[PDB]
Amino acid sequence: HMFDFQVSKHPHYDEACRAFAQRHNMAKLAERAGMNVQTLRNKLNPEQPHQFTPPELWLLTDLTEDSTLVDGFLAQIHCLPCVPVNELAKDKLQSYVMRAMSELGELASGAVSDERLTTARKHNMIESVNSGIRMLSLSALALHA
Amino acid sequence: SGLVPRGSHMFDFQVSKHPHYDEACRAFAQRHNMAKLAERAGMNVQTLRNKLNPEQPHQFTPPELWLLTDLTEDSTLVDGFLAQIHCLPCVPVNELAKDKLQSYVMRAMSELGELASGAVSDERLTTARKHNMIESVNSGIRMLSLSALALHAR
Amino acid sequence: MFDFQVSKHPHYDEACRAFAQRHNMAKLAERAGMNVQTLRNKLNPEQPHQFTPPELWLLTDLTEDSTLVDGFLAQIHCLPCVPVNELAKDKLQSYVMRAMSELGELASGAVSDERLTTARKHNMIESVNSGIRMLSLSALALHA
Amino acid sequence: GLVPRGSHMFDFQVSKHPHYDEACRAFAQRHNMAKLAERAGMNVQTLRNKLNPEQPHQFTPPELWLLTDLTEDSTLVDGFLAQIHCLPCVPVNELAKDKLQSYVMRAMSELGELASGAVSDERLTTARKHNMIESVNSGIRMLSLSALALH
Repeated sequence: HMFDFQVSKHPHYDEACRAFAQRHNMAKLAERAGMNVQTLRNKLNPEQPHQFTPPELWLLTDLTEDSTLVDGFLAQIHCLPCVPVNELAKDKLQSYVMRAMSELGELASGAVSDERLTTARKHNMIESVNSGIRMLSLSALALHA
Repeated sequence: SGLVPRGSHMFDFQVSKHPHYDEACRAFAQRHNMAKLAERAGMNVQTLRNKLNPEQPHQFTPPELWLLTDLTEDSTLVDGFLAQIHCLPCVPVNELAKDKLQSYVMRAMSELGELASGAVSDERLTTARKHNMIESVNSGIRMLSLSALALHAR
Repeated sequence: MFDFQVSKHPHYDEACRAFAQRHNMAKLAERAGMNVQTLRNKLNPEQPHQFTPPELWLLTDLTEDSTLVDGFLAQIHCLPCVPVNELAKDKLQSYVMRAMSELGELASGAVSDERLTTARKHNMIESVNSGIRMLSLSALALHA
Repeated sequence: GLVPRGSHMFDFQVSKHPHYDEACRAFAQRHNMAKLAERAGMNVQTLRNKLNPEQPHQFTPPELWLLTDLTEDSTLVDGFLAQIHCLPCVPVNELAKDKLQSYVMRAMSELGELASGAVSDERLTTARKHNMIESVNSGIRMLSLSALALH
């Protein structure tokens, strides 16, 4: 229901900015992003007070397909790296909710065992988690119809 | 436009045409008392509201996003940030209970049940109602992701 | 959700008439600690006398006859009652987890009208029965 | 204590737990007894005495149907049935074949509510316990309707 979100004291986002800066050409990237080259360097420089805006983070992650800035952003608050999702919702919201209940029922079914949890059963339960996550994401996209 | 085939799933982290982060900002401003939050965040309250308003140029820095999430225990802004680039909501693991798979599964049912509640409701969808079902979706994704990590002990 | 409505068919009146004819009024009245004429008037729809809930429970338990309760339920468009006598030996969360599995299999069916069939109905009914049992046991576990 | 357990053989045994009395207390606390008494056409103090276990007054069958009709709340009927070890009531006057998916999703909501209390670290007060029993009875109601929706 609730979580205790904490801010890590390890420079996850700062170290990610340095790696991103060293991975791509700052000159081309700043032009593609509509930014001045020095401003992009300052926003990636932890020793400079300049910071990215959210749309600047989206654009540079979009233009590069590199989640380094987002992964370090998420690791700064003890969160796992980001997961890309890009599929459309072609069915009604109600159908996605019901299929999510079926996948969750199989996860609960495997969680009460009733048989030895082999490698195949653990993999099938991971697939149910993968499908349940997929049905939940599409449920959210059905709300944007 | 309309004649180039669907070309956005071939690329990762594409900026969505939907204003996910802007909708998340407005829902966040509605839920929390801005005066009390700005006092804890050490910022002016009007500047906080401007950072939550798309029509104003003020925007959050990453340190402020981490701070607001920490202070409110609300991942709405982060989850909207991630939805803006076609990503799943965030999954915190600082409280990961490796031997509590059953707890994560039951908390997933609580979120799925609240999602199901909104789906069968005959009420006109309100932005608050839409975002509460979004939150239930993101909460369910969180419990399911944590369930997978907790599966290692079972 | 539900729009409970009182039926205009006297389902409870006919249940009382069938109950009074089935059992011996003299023995049943003294077994329930009630006057025979009072019991007859409580079963006679033409008489204003009515049963209290304690009197309905007692007569149902004494006779093992759900006729009065089923007619009581049919008066508000409810199905006949279902007795359960199983004990709860397991913890609350174990029942809820097993309830998710049955509801998931029930939710596995439906969704798409296309599969349909009758074999799927039987397994969906089976999941419904197991789910009801898990929910009923959960209520008994709540009385710790 | 040496006679074997035989309560599972006899149906409709009257429970020693005050199921119906607890339901009367929860019903009286949820609705205002002055407005409902006017809708029911009965005296307010007479209505409160029938919902009060420490008072000899009790409801008649027509009064129980009437209140269930006016309130759309099956609390009194479900407590009535639980007193003789019976499942809660299932209304069928709105049963429809095309309502199957709605029945299943409502059951998910009730099971989700029960799942919340089952993982809660806070102590279960009788008000919190009553909300879970309520969700149990509603869930059983939704599951039964799902079975009847298949005919």
